[PDB]
Amino acid sequence: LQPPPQQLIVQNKTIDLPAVYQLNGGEEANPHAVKVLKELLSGKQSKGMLISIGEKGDKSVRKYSRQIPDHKEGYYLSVNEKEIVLAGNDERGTYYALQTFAQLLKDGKLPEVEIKDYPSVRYRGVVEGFYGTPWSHQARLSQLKFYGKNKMNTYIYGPKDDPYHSAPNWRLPYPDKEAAQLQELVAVANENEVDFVWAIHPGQDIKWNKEDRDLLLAKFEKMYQLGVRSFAVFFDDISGEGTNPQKQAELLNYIDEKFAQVKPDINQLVMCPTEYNKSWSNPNGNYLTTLGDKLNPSIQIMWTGDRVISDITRDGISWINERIKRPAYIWWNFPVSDYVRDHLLLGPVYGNDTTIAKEMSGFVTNPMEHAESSKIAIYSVASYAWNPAKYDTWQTWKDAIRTILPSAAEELECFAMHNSDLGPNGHGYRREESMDIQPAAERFLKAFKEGKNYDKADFETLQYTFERMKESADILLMNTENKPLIVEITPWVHQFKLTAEMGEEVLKMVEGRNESYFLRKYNHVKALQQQMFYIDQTSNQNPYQPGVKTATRVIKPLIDRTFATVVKFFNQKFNAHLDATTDYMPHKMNLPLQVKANRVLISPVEIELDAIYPGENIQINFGLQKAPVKFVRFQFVLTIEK
Ligand SMILES: CC(=O)N[C@H]1CNC[C@@H](O)[C@@H](O)[C@@H]1O
Ligand SMILES: [Ca+2]
Repeated sequence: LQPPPQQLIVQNKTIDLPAVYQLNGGEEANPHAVKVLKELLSGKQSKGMLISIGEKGDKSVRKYSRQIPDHKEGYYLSVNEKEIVLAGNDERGTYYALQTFAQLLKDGKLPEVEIKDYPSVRYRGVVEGFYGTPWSHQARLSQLKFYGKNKMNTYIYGPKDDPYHSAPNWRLPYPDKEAAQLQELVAVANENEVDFVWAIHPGQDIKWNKEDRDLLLAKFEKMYQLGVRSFAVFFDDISGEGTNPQKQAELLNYIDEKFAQVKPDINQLVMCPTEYNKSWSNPNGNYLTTLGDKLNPSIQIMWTGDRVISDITRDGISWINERIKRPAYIWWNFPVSDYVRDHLLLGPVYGNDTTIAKEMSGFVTNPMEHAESSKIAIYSVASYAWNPAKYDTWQTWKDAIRTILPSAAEELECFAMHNSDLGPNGHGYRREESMDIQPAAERFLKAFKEGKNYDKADFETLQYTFERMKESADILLMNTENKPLIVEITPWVHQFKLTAEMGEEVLKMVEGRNESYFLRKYNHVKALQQQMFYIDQTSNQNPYQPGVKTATRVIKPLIDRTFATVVKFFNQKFNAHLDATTDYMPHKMNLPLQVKANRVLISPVEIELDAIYPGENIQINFGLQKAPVKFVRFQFVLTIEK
C-alpha cells in the first residue's frame, strides 16, 4: 500500500471478490469513486455480498459514521466475509478509499482488513514550476491520473517558460488551442480528485496600478471560465518593484477579497514569495514578517527551506513559520534539474524530517522537465506527505519503479541507482549515488594507485556492475511498456551503456594479458571516450548545461582514474608515451579545454582548433567579425561559428 495508511489491521483470511454482489450507495456516493469501484467489478453481477460506498451523511454509510476518520480526505475501509465498506469522511475520501481498495485487489482476491486512513498533510502534490520545455499536454494527462492514484490532491501549473504564465504575456488570455487543452486538464484533474491550481508569475514587469491589477484579475476570471477553481501568484526569481512585500500582500488580499471570497467555489489561494528560502532572506529585513502580518490568514505562503535547494527540517520549518504566522506550504526543489540539466535525478526521495507534518500546510515537489522520469520522486513524495511517520525511503523508491515499469523494474532500478547525484552546482545540493559499490570502488582505487594489491572481490564487484549496467541499458532502450519514459531517458541510457563498456575495457587493461592486448584495450577506450563526447555534444543541447552525464559520482571517476593510472604504469614499464587524458577533446591547447555549444574554453598561451572556423568573439577575464580562426595565442572563452 502506497501511501501507507494511518491505520491498518490485517486478518490472514482472504475473501474473493464477490461474483454476485449488492451495491449500497452507488447513486449517492462520489461518482468518481463509484466509477473506479464499478470498473473493478466488471463481470460481476448485482442479493449478493453487500458493498457499501458513501460519504459521512449518506444513508449508505450511517452504520459506520463512528468508524470514519474525522479528517478531511479521510476514509474507513473494511473487508470481511460478510461485506465491504468504503466510506469517506468526504467525497475525496471515498475516492481515496477506492485507490486503496484497488491496490488490495490481487487476483480477484482480497485480504480481510480494516483500515482507517487520512492524510497527515492537507495539500500534497506537484508544482510544474521548473525552467525548460514545459510538460507536453499528454505528459500532463498522464501525471493527473498518477496523482489521483497516489492521493495527491494538488497540481500547481506554473512552468517558468510558458509565456501566458510569466511576463509579459501573463496579461494575455491563452490562445484557443492552449485554452481548450487546459480546459481538458481541469476536467481530468477533477475526475482524479486533484485541484488544478493555475499559477501566474507577473512580478518581473508588474505595475502597481489599477490597469495591471485588473489585467491580473481578468486573467484569473478567464481561467475560472475554463474550470479553474484554485490560484497562485508566484513572485520567485524576479527583480524590481515586483518584489515589494506590502504591494504583494495588498495584491493578494485584493484577489482574495474581490475574487477568492466572491466566487462560490474557490479552493486554494497560494503565493510564492520573493524571499522563498532562508539563505535568500534579508537578515532583519521586513519582507517575510510583512507578508506574515498582512496576508489574509487563508492565503498559503510557499517556501523551499533553508536554501534554494534543500530538505525540510524541524528547525527550518519553525524558523519560517514564526515569521509568516502560519504553516509554510513547502515547495521542495527535487527532482527538478533545471540547473543541472545534463543530469537525470532518479534516486530516492529522502532528507525531509518525518515528524513535522503539523508544521506544514502543503508539500509539493518541483519535478524535472522529464515528466515520466519524475514519477519516481513524485510517487515517493506522495507516500511521504500522506503518511510521513511510516515513510520508507528505499522501499517507496522500489515501489515507484515497479509501478512505473513492472516489466523492467530491476533494470530501471540499476539505471536510477547510478543516476541520482547532481554533480557540483551553484546551489550546493548533492545526493548519494552508487553507494552499493562505492566502498569496493574506493578500496580498489586506493590500492591500485599505491601499488598495493587489490582485493579480487572488489575487482569482481565492479566487473559485475558494468555487466548489469549494459544489460539494463539495452533492455531499457527496447522497452515498450512506457515509451514516453524511454524517450525521455534514451540519451542517458546510451551514455550509461558506453560508461559500462568503458569500465570493462579499463578493467581488462588492469588485468592486461600482454603488451599488444593492452594497446587494443587502450584504443578501444579512446574510441569510447570520443563516443561519449559525441553524445555529450549532440544530445540535449540546451543553453545552460548542454549534454549528457551519467554515473558521475562514483563510477565515471573510478573508470577515469583507473585509466590514467594503468596508462601511467604501462608508460613506465614499457617506456611508452600513451596519452592518459580521460575526456576526449578534439581541440589542442595546463588546464583542460572544454566545448560547450560553439564555445571553446579553458577551465577557470596557444589554443589550436581542429579546423578553421569563423570567429565570433573572445571573452577573457583576469568581436572577431567572423575572421577565420584556428589558433589563438596570448574566464577564457572563444566563440566560433559552428
Ligand atoms: C521558488 C523556486 O525555486 N523558484 C525557481 C528557482 N529556484 C529553483 C529552480 O529549480 C526553479 O525551478 C524554480 O522555478
Ligand atoms: Ca454523498
